[PDB]
Amino acid sequence: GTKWAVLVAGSKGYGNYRHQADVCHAYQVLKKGGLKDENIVVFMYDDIAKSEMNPRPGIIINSPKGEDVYAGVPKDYTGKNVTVDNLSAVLLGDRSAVKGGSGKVVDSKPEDRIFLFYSNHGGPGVLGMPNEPHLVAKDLVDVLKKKHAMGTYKEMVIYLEACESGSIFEGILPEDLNIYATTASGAQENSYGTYCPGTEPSPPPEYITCLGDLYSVAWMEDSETHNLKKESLEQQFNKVKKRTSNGSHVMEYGSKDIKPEKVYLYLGFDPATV
Repeated sequence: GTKWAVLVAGSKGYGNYRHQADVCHAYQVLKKGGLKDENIVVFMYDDIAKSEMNPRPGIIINSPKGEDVYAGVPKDYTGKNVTVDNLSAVLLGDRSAVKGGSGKVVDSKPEDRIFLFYSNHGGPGVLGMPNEPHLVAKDLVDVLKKKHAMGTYKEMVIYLEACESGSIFEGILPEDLNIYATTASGAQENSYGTYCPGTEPSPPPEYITCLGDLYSVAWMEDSETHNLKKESLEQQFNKVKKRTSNGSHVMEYGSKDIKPEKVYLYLGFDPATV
């Protein structure tokens, strides 16, 4: 089977640098794991690398002495094309329903695995998008229920960075869709930036905004430094939960039978981590 990923930054503006830095970094992790560009669909408003406010033009970093994570990232859905309608079409593998953007979609097969990562603002039962309208959790779950009805994936893992992010799935994500999801925070709780001015470890002084989000960099920095053939989703969740409590409470939803699976089945494996 093929590994697919959909990476979504739900916000825009330089003050939200971190959500797009998280998504660019996630792309780098998946590329090191051997996922192909044709199978990684990126949604990012794309106003950060060339931002009038960026002190390192053309570069995005997601930790204080990190490498540039912007170089190489596909521009599938950027600017006004970062929409709920396009995200739905993409997840459902329906290029005819896409309006604007590259036309890349998750035209996946029953044997394929899918990883979804979202980073931005959240509210009760709702996720931000940088264009109107926002993404209502019930509508996202309805897209996932439809994808399941279509039969076009084997298992799916969703990592979700937002305030009140548990509220995206609590009470509404069924446990029998072969979808396991974790979230940065509880249903009525805030989630946090990391690498922020004024709290060590802090970013370089040219940055007046956080470089990343704690739950997001927790899984990414863990993934790029461990052999993912040997680490399970359960071990990753435990490590991410521990790092994020610092904090907020990382929650899990859906098919908990997926937890003992090795992470490389979703994120790939980097030979350098042996």
